[PDB]
Amino acid sequence: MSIIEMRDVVKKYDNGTTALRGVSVSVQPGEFAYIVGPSGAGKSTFIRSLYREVKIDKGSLSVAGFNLVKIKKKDVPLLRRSVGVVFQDYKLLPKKTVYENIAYAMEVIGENRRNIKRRVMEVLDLVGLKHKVRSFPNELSGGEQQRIAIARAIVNNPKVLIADEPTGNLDPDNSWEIMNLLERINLQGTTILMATHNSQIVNTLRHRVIAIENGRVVRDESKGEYGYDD
Ligand SMILES: Nc1ncnc2c1ncn2[C@@H]1O[C@H](COP(=O)(O)OP(=O)(O)O)[C@@H](O)[C@H]1O
Repeated sequence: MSIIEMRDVVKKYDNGTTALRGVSVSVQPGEFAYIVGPSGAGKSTFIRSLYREVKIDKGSLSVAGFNLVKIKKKDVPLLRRSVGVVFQDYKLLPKKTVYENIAYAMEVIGENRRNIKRRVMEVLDLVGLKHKVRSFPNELSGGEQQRIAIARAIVNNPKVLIADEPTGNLDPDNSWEIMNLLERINLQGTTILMATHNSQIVNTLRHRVIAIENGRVVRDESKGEYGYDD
């Protein structure tokens, strides 16, 4: 049974722009999917519908178990606990150390403080930054900051992880390091949806590719090629 089920979804913004124009996508638990397509296609609108920042107008949508057509306002935080998000402009808390940043991601969802030390150190092992446990974000490279943003996003073991252009401002070597981390997270079972314009990553680290244009899925292929010139 699917962890994300989108059927005939429509989203039209108030200025009349139909950003999702009948979108159907079914993602099984543990899948890794790239979301690709030209600027303005609807990738961000698609991503943001998955954590209920965007409300759909028509269609059905279930994410991480939750029916997003029916979900009550007060329960959106429960959906958010199950959906880790690496914002394209993810900003760490500048006056918190790496440890405090990751720990806060647990405290803020109500986790027991008793669970924090073990989990934070486990995720620092995962991302390979145990030695930066006391660093502040400004002391880290861009690639290190992104790895800590990913650590924050997965700290509560969400069912789904969404990453909006996680390598978009990283050089090739750092981009591959972020991809190695996301791949290891996926092998642990976490479902990953990643919006991206990096054809080399998509064409080399082959996964499912969902291409969106003008609000429509135009291609949905296993181990897919990138398919665009930009
Ligand atoms: N907040 C908004 N209000 C109105 N129109 C929007 C808004 N966000 C996006 N759009 C429009 O919806 C379409 C899809 O945008 P977006 O989802 O950001 O695409 P992408 O992420 O692929 O660049 C575009 O025509 C865009 O201008």
